[PDB]
Amino acid sequence: DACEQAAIQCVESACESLCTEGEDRTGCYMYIYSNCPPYV
Repeated sequence: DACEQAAIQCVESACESLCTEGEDRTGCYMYIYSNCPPYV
């Protein structure tokens, strides 16, 4: 879905608009922190 795809592009700002509140949004930030520059 759009949420997952935003996470994989490393665009945190899009987690808010493309992911549901709660777990989905948290999971988008956690992915970014785990796998995107400059976190890696």
